[PDB]
Amino acid sequence: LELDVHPVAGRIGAEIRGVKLSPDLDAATVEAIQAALVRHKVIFFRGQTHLDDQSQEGFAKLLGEPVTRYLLQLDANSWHTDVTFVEAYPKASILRSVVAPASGGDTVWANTAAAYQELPEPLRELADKLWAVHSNYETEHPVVRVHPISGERALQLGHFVKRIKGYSLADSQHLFAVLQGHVTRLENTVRWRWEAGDVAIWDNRATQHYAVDDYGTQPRIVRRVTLAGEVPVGVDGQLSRTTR
Amino acid sequence: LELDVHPVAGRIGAEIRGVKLSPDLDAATVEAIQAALVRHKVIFFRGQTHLDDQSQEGFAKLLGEPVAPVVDGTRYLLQLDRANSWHTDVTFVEAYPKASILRSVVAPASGGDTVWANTAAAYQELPEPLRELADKLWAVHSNEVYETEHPVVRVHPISGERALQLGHFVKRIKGYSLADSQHLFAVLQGHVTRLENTVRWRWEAGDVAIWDNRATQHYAVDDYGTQPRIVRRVTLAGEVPVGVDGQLSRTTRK
Amino acid sequence: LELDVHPVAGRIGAEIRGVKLSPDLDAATVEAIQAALVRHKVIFFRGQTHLDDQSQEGFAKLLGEPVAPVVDGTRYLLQLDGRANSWHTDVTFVEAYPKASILRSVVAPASGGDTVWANTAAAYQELPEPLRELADKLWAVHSNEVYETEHPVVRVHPISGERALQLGHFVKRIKGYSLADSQHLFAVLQGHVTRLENTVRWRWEAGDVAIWDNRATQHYAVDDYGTQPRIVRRVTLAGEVPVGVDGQLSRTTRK
Amino acid sequence: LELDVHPVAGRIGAEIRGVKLSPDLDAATVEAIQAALVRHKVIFFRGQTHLDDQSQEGFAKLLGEPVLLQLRANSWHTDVTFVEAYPKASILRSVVAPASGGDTVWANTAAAYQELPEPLRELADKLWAVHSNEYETEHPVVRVHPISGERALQLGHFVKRIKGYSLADSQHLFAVLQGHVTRLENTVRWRWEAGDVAIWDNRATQHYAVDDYGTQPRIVRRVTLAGEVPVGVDGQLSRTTR
Ligand code: NA
Ligand code: NA
Ligand code: NA
Ligand code: NA
Repeated sequence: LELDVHPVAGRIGAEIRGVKLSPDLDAATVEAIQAALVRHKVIFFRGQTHLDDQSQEGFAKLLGEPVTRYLLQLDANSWHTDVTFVEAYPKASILRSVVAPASGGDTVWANTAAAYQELPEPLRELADKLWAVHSNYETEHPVVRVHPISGERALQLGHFVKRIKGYSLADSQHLFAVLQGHVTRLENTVRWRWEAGDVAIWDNRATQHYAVDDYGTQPRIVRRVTLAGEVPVGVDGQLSRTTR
Repeated sequence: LELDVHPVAGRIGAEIRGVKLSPDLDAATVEAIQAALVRHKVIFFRGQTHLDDQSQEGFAKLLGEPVAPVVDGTRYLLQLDRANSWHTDVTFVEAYPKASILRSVVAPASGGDTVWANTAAAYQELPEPLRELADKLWAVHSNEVYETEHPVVRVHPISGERALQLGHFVKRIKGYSLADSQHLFAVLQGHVTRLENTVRWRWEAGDVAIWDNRATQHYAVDDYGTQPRIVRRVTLAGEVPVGVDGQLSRTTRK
Repeated sequence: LELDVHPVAGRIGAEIRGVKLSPDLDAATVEAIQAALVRHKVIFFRGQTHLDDQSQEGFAKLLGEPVAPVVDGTRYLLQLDGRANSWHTDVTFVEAYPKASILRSVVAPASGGDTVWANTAAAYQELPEPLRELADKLWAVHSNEVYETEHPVVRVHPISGERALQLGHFVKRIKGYSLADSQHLFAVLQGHVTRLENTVRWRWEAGDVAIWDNRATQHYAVDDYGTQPRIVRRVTLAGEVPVGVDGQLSRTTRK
Repeated sequence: LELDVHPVAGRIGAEIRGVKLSPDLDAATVEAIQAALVRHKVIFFRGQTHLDDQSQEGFAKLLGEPVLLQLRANSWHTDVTFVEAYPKASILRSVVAPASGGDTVWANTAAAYQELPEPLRELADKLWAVHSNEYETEHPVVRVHPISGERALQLGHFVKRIKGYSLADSQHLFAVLQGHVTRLENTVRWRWEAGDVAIWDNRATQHYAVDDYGTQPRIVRRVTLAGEVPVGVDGQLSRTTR
């Protein structure tokens, strides 16, 4: 099954046409969606005007286990991967625009697998060995996560990082600056301008995101379902662990 | 005259609909375009598939004085076919361009975007003590050899808006150690490229962008691999920048 | 009264010879020591092998009001025997932090164990004027993380009138700036503090005593001596609430 | 031979007592000085007022091949690293020493390497840098010392960039590794008196001359010894490019 997929930026993001999202999509469409999600890191569905607080939650149930019973209304201008201060942080979120500012209000995603891949080999090798402490609850995650479906390596960083374990503060700051700077390099990002009825789904294991706070008092309302994820595994196979 | 203007991001950029760019636009249209340009910093016209090399050039002349190896059949049109580094155009000279008019001839199916940053918005968000510091700084800009000393803050000659004048031609902040120069640049340039002060455009063949080079920087995203990307540009002559205290930029070398 | 004063580095630090520190030092000598302290920021007295715990505490009371688990047989003497290898001004997470310490070497490593002081008045004075003007307007939050205090980045010294940067490792953030801006501005200003020309390094021998003006210095204890014993004993003197260039006072915001 | 050696800082520097430097020192003494030089990275001889330019150079010829120059250098560097075979050592004598100020600081770039966490040493072992006098040379960031085998960071102010990285990454990586070099624990500061002589191993140090003495006269006289092309951890050699 080939969906009608239209890449949005060169290294991340794709719009999927011809699909009305619903709790009654079959296992095949769910699978082609999950595959697009893995390949493109964030996928977009426009015109899901037909969709409702309950029909979104039951679409979401098809992709994983939510963490209406689960649909959260939001009514975040810092680069982050969702909830990384816990061990088994979410694998994905499904986000629907309900009220969209007429100007401003965009979201940007970064591809943390592309960010890893473009590092020179010596720097990849260092990242492979690093651990970082994330806090809001404190958890140690490897800086490089091996993705449990695709096998792709991805940088696990973002604003919940308090320090790189084993380094002085100065060194921690520099090493984080280098690696996070590859994540947010423009080439690794896609920016989406929302219209009501849009739906984005992103793979939280291989992205970061940032909500642009340029819309002043214009109302902006989105509704999110977050899917439960796995404990990350590093390149050497060690698992993330909570510490505080 | 009110053009059909649609802001693209919150702090920068606007698409103008209902206008067919040409050398024959009337005074009211040209004035409203110039006003939108100063207000929005970068403006976009989609669907200009009628606009050819000569017409793009004749249109550009309604906005200013084009400056110049050019596209055949023109005197000023430059072909670009990468600039993935934040900059303000040609700031290593004293009277750098005021504007460019850029048309998409061939646009990659995925990737190829351009981002602009509003350097007036970036100035305005600085805490007051940092604004006051920025108002006193001068920076050396270079192509390395031309070098020019510009004020860090330029007072726009039409709007009076203050704008940071930085980007990748900056060699150093004058009068500071190297370490200090790097830190102060990082702070001020960092405000320029903050996402909130930026607009990203995804090109389609026939799109035209026009930007105010006095109050922007821009960056061409190099994410499109070998997909052809061909754009053609006319650059318009600008003025010698004036700082907050009235002092003028000056070339200091070759 | 003119002491026998020998500058150690060009911009900070001076050894004072011919003086035996004690609780009975006369007022003219004490006054001259106070002046030398303000001028030189850290002063050094070698060969004070007669000084014992009680006589150090007694001497210390001549220069100020000691502040207080102390060494036995004293009220205020603190033993440090490890490590403070990070640039700081003492206790700046409180509002009225110490004005001075009097530190005596009891056991000094045969190699290593130095202390370095930086002149934060010299650091301020070397900033280009626009940067001095910015520094004059900044405030920083200092924290022991739990106490936090807002201090101006520039302190006007209450004796000399000299302006001095008030920074170091207790600084959590520069108030009113993003994290990234706070980091860069701290790095610039702290970097002038630790520039080598603004520093003096002392290698300790048992019976050495150093006195420093904590209002116009930072210091760093070099941790290069491994397991060699290092024991020093310190009396800290109470200080005043700092005053900024515009007259505003520091303020504690959490206690 | 056991010289009377007195370590100055914890991780670098030693004063050597009871030796009058001259062209006539015996082989046992010269060998012991060379050993102390390699161990301590910089060594100091005080009271060498009997020396003059000729005698300083005769003594220096016992340690290597000269390439006396009379001498502001307040920037951390290793000497002339913009050339491929930069000096192995210098011998520097104080002729006039300011009464206050005028110190020199050395850093031990072998200690700086050793203290890096293992993953960061492994990265450093793989990096190359371009050094320039703006003459440009590519040197490994880690040099394997040809006598002791100790690994040492080869950085300092002649570095223009770390090869293969963006400007931003090069800046940050340099800041990290150079920051370990100049960490106070890896340094020794010397206050000069006329007649003092310092000898340092330019393969495993950097130095900085403190500019705090105003217009006080400061006169030093230096003899520099020729050195070898550096070898990196993988055996590759430095190479001049421009
Ligand atoms: Na989020
Ligand atoms: Na450009
Ligand atoms: Na202290
Ligand atoms: Na030199």
